[PDB]
Amino acid sequence: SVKSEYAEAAAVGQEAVAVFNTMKAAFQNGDKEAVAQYLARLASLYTRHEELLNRILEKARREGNKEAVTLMNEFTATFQTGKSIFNAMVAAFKNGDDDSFESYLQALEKVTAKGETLADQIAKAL
Ligand SMILES: O=C(O)c1cc2ccccc2o1
Repeated sequence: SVKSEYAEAAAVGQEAVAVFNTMKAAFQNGDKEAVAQYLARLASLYTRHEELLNRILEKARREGNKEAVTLMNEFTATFQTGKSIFNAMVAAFKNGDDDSFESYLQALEKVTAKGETLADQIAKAL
């Protein structure tokens, strides 16, 4: 069901949370080789999460589930904010700009924490 597809998508999201926090520790410790690998892992996880979210939104639309579509449109918009900040973080790492990397890292944490009540609302709505 779309609800079980959302729980699978939520688990991929939690995997990125786990990898992100390990990456933050590696960045603080200066282990740039680890950071590079974690950033590649995160890019793959976010790409997967995005695709799963789009399929869920499209299914909710085909089902006529207006409330779930509304929430998923809001949630996918916030997802793109996080993705843009993530991409900027990756660029800051490539460029060696640790100040910008720190900035974007905190921003990605706040954007993600803000979107959590909505994430839970969607599970109930589908
Ligand atoms: O739900 C997600 O795909 C997600 C959450 C998150 C938090 C920090 C960095 C990357 C992230 O991806």
